[PDB]
Amino acid sequence: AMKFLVTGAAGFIGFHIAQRLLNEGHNVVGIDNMNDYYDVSLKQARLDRLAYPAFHFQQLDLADREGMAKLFATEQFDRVIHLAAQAGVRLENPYAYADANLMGYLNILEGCRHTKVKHLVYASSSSVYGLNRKMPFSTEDSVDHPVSLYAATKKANELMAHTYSHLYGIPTTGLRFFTVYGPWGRPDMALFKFTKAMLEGRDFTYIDDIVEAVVRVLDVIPQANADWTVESGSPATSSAPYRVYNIGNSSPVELMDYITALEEALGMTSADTQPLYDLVGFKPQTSVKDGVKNFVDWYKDYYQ
Amino acid sequence: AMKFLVTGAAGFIGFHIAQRLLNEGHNVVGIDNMNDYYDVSLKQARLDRLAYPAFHFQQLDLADREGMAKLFATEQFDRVIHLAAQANPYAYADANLMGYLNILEGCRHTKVKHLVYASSSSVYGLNRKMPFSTEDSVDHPVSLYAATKKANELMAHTYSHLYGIPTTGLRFFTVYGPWGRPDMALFKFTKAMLEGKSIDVYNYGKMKRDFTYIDDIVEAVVRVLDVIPQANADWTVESGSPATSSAPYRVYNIGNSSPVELMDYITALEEALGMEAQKNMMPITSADTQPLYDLVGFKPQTSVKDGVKNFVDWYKDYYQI
Ligand SMILES: NC(=O)c1ccc[n+]([C@@H]2O[C@H](COP(=O)([O-])OP(=O)(O)OC[C@H]3O[C@@H](n4cnc5c(N)ncnc54)[C@H](O)[C@@H]3O)[C@@H](O)[C@H]2O)c1
Ligand SMILES: NC(=O)c1ccc[n+]([C@@H]2O[C@H](COP(=O)([O-])OP(=O)(O)OC[C@H]3O[C@@H](n4cnc5c(N)ncnc54)[C@H](O)[C@@H]3O)[C@@H](O)[C@H]2O)c1
Ligand SMILES: [Cl-]
Repeated sequence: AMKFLVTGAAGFIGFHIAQRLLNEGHNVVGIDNMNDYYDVSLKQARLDRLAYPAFHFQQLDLADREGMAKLFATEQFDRVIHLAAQAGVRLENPYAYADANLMGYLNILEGCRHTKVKHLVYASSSSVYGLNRKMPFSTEDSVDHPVSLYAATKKANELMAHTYSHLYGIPTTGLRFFTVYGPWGRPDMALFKFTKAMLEGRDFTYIDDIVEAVVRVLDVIPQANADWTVESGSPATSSAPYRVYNIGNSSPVELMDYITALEEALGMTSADTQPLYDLVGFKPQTSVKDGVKNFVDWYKDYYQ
Repeated sequence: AMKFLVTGAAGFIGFHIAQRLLNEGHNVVGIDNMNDYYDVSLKQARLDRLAYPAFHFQQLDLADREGMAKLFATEQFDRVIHLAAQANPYAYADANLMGYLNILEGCRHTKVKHLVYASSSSVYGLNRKMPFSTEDSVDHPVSLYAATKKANELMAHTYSHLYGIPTTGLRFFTVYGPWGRPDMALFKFTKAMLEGKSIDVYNYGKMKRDFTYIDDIVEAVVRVLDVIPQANADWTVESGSPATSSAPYRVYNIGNSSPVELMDYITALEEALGMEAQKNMMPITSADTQPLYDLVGFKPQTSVKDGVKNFVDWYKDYYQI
């Protein structure tokens, strides 16, 4: 079987990707540092649901140079899906972003270089669009004006990916994420905060739709293009085997619809995502009603 | 008096910037980790020539978070000229990514009034349209060094935007002159010549390298340090460039438009050293500096003829040739 590394495997998206890859018969190695940015017991709960014979978990920090080098050298991964990062756009704790998103990403790249990983798929962010105002945001647009350190680190990942694709031939695909929600979600994002505070005192994609797109992209390996030039190409293409795509749900939905969906279930800025829907022949088809219902059902089940 | 931090102060460019600032009457703190990428005795020799009462040196690594914080906290700098960098992939990350964040944090928390920092022409990457302009996209780097320099520009943009720290990045091409670095420019050729090593020569020696004499770089940088970028509510991405912003953020090319080709430098060195260089012929570019001309009202004045003579005068004396 193929051997995949899923980083951030105890996290929201990593858990779902690892779970899907395991259900498809692959060998999966998961790593996560189980940091306390949010409830570590939630991460542990996710990690407990990945107990499969073909799943191996290693608590490892991305910034651990020797540890990371050893992991790559020993496992000889076929592909890597890199999701571990310090997320959240919203100034306090800059060193966490440098550690995880800059140094940590270079260690991923070094691992891929030394062991000739066949495809590295990694998480970028819509925040790279920064001060841009021309809508819908497109990967053909310049992304030079980030307004958060988090965004700057994600663009730096794309630049580093380009460098490694060009020098070493490692195929890379960066995915610019918008807002993801669903069961086993993040405590620090809106949908969860609301549900919790509500019980006490935008571009949204349901997690299953994200998983489906990422697993298809993992199988589409970028190839070199000797005819590509900067002057007639894009910041998301290259002569190197390098690609960047927006991932999301191009649907007109303001924040109030989801707020209304919560109250219904509890009883009390645009983006061009067409290049990805084409490449993999899939488009998100989960309705806000079903999505929030799945979240609340999970929320109530898990927390009560 | 004003107090400046010069990082990389025992290095080539940093030494010259610190020396000039001291000669203008300013207070300067120089830092360097004295690494052995090239001869540490040369770095110490530069540091010896910065012995002035208004100069203080601290051996400090850019990646030492607590050490960097202590430096900024105790000194309360008015301005910073950041030149220290690796130019081992982990060295680039340490010095050029984490180290740059320590600089930005220091500037943020102590309200430094202007941060000038070294970028590089390598950010132009796969670009082919000449001349290279700061209006051009710089999304396709071909080296980790280049990617880290573009990352510095991105990080500078975010700090200028969020905290109002004025930042000016300078995309250097090639610099040469007295107290230069042994691995580059005229020093590289001179060393090769005196050791009987062959110099690789591309495109019949007609490659137009962008070489600027150190004194011309120093004059420009010291003028730039005094031009503080301002916020601009009229700027938009759609009508702007990767080197401008609504934030007090600017990036400029710094270099020499002279049409002198590589062979002009080699021939001049041969004459100055009184010998002929061994050459290996390899079987079978320009930059726009108008924005810095409109900004500081100064262009490079040193000819190749004089620059080469200046270099050789330094080299012979320092190495007791
Ligand atoms: N969920 C979203 O809406 C969203 C939006 C934009 C971008 N992203 C990106 O997608 C990826 C996954 O996000 P998520 O929502 O699952 O976040 P998450 O925080 O739930 O998952 C990330 C996991 O990475 C791990 N991690 C962080 N730093 C680490 C380090 N230094 N070493 C090892 N492990 C480390 C964390 O412990 C966590 O479990 C991230 O790169 C994030 O930037 C997500
Ligand atoms: N010389 C050129 O032609 C040229 C061209 C393009 C860019 N630059 C840039 O200009 C800057 C100055 O370069 P230079 O040519 O004077 O090089 P240099 O190597 O002579 O000087 C740099 C100094 O930085 C110090 N340093 C490196 N890493 C450090 C760390 N982690 N902590 C503390 N000190 C550290 C070194 O010890 C060195 O003395 C660099 O940022 C470089 O990328 C120079
Ligand atoms: Cl030189």
